[PDB]
Amino acid sequence: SMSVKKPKRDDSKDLALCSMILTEMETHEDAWPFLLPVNLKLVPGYKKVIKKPMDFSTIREKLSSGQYPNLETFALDVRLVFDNCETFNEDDSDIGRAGHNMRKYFEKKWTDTFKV
Ligand SMILES: COc1ccc(SCC(=O)Nc2c3c(nn2C)CCC3)cc1
Repeated sequence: SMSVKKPKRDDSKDLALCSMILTEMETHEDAWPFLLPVNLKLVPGYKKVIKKPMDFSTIREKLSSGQYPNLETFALDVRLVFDNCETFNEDDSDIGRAGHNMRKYFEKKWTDTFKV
């Protein structure tokens, strides 16, 4: 509360670490469904069903221009990619299984990096 400060973690490395984690995402072999925005004019239903589209390149752009206030908001956008993926794709599909794989990869890097 006012004048009652909780100890807070050093966050000066956060931007560098999120960038590294995102680079590992981008270079994973199953990252191809998520490297670029879903083409809303070639994929039927996507714009109507998916209210907040998100992809790695957009996350990279936002990270490079100071649009994430904290690492939490960064993880929110990453999770959004895989949540949109689950919403639209069957679990057995190539894209659908990619998102499960890629989600697990991220959450392990997230834990290993910030909960270490
Ligand atoms: C020409 O066929 C293509 C297949 C995959 C891609 S990759 C960009 C992309 O749209 N990925 C994606 C999709 C869905 N979810 N996600 C994440 C539903 C269907 C498409 C581009 C062209």
